[PDB]
Amino acid sequence: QEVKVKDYFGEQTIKLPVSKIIYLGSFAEVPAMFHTWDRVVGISDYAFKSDIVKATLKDPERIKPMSSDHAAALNVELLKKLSPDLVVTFVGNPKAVEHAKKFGISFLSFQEKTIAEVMEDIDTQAKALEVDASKKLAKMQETLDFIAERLKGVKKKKGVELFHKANKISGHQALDSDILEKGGIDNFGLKYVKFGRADISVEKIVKENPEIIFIWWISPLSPEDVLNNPKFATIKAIKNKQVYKLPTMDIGGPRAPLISLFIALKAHPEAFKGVDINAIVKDYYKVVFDLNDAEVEPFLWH
Repeated sequence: QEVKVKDYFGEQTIKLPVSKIIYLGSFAEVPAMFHTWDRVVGISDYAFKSDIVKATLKDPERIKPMSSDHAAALNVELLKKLSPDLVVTFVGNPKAVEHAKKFGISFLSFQEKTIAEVMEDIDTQAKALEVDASKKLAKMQETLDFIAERLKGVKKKKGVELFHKANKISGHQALDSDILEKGGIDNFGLKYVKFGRADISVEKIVKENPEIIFIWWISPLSPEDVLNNPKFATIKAIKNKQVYKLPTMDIGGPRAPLISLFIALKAHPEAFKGVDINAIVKDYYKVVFDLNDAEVEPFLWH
């Protein structure tokens, strides 16, 4: 049997069943939501840092850690050696992926820029995996709807997220920026960066003077590194200690709505005054990941 789906390169026909998959660059947590770890033969090595990967992947010993680079990521030789039926990749280097696609291995190629697009792409992967995602996608949307409801009529806070270094930020056409926006942040990166993530001058960061600063979960930076940077001494976020490292959750996947919830809770705690955050978090993990009561506990916040 086959399925025909659309991706970054247009129409793809995927042969079924898909028994061996490699995930490169994104969607690390998808096998956890679908209980398809048995079918995974390789994953970007950053994925092993994800706490839901750590908790749900029972036999990591047989899975090959792949390069996490953008891209040229441990190329055609390794891919053939693993003999996958399908490679799911984030497109960081279009030419590299287009080359790899020449060797008979099927690719599903995505370049998600919004949480909406992440859900569309999870839906596409579910077609390839022959699993039903409607119930799990519904919980993701319900969570997004809850956040938006609590932030209605709340003024956005001026902020930014830092990535590989303290002056690298996100702008338009960047999933990180959509996540920030859903969390009630007025991301000043939008003013300087028309696509993806990029460097801007420290002087401009100081001038924009953010009230809150978030740090990418893969960043080498800790909050202390930012708080104690002498060049940021005048910034409001530093003076008020509003510098937060985002949790160990892959942005391009089923936990994107929780990252926005985390941001909203940090930036706008007064908007969640009476709310039982952990009951929502608990049900999220139970529906999306099918974790039992004992397994969910380490995932609750605080």
